[PDB]
Amino acid sequence: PKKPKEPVQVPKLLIKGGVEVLEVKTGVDAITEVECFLNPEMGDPDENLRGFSLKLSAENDFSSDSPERKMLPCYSTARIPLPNLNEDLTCGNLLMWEAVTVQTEVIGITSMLNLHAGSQKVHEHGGGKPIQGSNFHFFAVGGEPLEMQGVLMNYRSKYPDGTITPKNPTAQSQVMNTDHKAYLDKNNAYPVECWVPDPSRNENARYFGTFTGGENVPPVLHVTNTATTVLLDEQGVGPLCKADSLYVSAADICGLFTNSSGTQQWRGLARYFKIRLRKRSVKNPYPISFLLSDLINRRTQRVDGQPMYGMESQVEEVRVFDGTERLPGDPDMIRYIDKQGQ
Amino acid sequence: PKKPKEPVQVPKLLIKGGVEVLEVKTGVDAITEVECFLNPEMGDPDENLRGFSLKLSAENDFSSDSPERKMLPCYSTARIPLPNLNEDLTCGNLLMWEAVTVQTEVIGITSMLNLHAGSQKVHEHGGGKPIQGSNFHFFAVGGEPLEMQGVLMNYRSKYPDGTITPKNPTAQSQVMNTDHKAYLDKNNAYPVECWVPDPSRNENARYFGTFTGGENVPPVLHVTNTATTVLLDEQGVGPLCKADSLYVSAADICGLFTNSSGTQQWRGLARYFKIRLRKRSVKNPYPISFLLSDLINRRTQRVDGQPMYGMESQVEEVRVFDGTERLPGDPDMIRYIDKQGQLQTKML
Amino acid sequence: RRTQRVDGQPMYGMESQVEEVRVFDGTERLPGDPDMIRYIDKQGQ
Repeated sequence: PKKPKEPVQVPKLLIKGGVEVLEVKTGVDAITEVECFLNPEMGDPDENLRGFSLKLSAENDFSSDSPERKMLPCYSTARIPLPNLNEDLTCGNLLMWEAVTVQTEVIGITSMLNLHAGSQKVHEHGGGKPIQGSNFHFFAVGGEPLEMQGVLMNYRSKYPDGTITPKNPTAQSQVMNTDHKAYLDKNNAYPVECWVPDPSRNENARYFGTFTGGENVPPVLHVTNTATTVLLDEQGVGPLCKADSLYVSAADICGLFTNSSGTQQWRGLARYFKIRLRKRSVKNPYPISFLLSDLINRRTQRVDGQPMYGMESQVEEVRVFDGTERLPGDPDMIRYIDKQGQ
Repeated sequence: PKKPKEPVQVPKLLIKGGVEVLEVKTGVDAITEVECFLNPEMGDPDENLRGFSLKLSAENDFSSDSPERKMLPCYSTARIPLPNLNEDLTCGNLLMWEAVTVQTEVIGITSMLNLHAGSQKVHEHGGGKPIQGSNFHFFAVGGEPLEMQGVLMNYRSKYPDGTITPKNPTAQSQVMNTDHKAYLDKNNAYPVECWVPDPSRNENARYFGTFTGGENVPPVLHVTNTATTVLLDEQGVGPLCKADSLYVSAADICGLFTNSSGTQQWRGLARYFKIRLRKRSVKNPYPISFLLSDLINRRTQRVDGQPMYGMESQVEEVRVFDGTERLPGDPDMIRYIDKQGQLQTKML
Repeated sequence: RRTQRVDGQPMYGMESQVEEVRVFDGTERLPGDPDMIRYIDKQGQ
């Protein structure tokens, strides 16, 4: 027998629970943990094919694809409004969220070890067969609504609409045509195979996913409940719920569910999030001025002038100037040589 | 809470946006984020086999091989012109770019989840057989318009060259051939299977690729966007695009789309790259003379007549006089310099 | 001049399969913005 010690001063965590916790404002950056989930979006056909796409075709052809929503998982979003960190200020170092850790996960395996209600039979005397046939687990969350870049190949493909697919087909669309740039601002809109990050246009989202080819791929899961993911970086900063409104993203192709005739349809599933949060300081740059200017713009119309900047030029001129030069030899200097022989 | 907490004395972006930025004035470290990307070169049959190759042969022979371009990816390359730090620069310290981070990524798969559209019905009431196979995603980044090194089997082949293959067709061309040394200095021309690093020379390029042989071989990604790879080393360097022009280099075989006919043909896809650049300062490393020789003589004529030059010499002797000294009693010596000291040899 | 020369892809100007440069140097006491703004043609439209 030996002696007993401590407990500690505890950053309170009276606050507790689900969605309720949002409700207020609290003592400095205290910090909080959040349990939610967002469900799947397979573009599904059913409520039996809940967490599943519709069974699939094998072929069609380039020229000939146009599905319907039902085999078309689109991203699972929800935009999550968090209460403030920001409300009667002007200026100063203001606060955005930097939410510190999350574990979130595509949730729901154990039942799919059933192949004895059938699945599709493996063969032999052998029972059903699982689900599997490539899988993607991915998510990205960002404090921004997500700039996508749609990618098709086969721009002689077709598909519907709210199945917001990469928009504007070209040969180039097959290796993306500049367009197809989108914004995640609709729970399940962008069928996942159609949209791709306009990623470096999404700094303030962090994505990770692996799409996991082969052609049946045995999956593996790891419920070692301890990985912690910190929502930071090299500076130790994550995405910012700048807008304390959150664009949450994932795709988690659980695999292909082998509907009984080898009809396969995806199983994709719901995601969970357990979100460890903190109140973070930035520096207002949002002040009055910006409003003022804001103001004027509404206050205006929008006249159809004529266009002379960017791609519409008839303005010919951007140069900086600069304070009293001495007397260089010349002021025209090639800062990239242009080799063509050289 | 919200709060005027000391809000990080973060760096200073000044502007960003593409190409326009280059033109800029000077600001020491200076450093930059390149969000580029390259489209693939597959032998790209067309606008649909735009980013994909032509299909391929199946049981053959060296002998039974003439290539033609379409199936032939060659590596994708570029001179990216890079700013000149040195336009004015006149100091005895020299600035150069030294190359700091890339997080690049082969980009935009998502259509390729078609088990549909001609994806050879594997069977069942399940789907197709889409793409896949081996994949090689690779890139090399050079500072240089690099040393390639050609690799051929099959010098019973009948190869193209727009898809500039290596030349030379010894047995030894089938193993190393020290002559199939080349140099990538060409968009879609080194067909990939044909060419290999002359890595003995590749020292001022960094490449990373992992060629991933195998029948269908799965693509397992990662889509992080949250940790670069850094282009430094012991001496903190990557390629040296000494070249303020950029040698860009790549191959990204996604695998092969398998048509319903098993028309299999490589599929390649574009890579995005995200580069971090700084200004590194050096010494002089090379002298005036070595330079001078140029201007001068270059904006000039040649003089050579009866032959002297070389060795064809109505030239006569090259020796060393010099000094005035007592009397070595061999003085019609043969006076040398072993090189480091004086060799003094004769027959007398 | 002395250099050898090549063909590749056009990564600049119009013909750029590059996308972007993001100028750094200096510092600053961390604003709010996780981007840049300037004109109300940046910010506005």
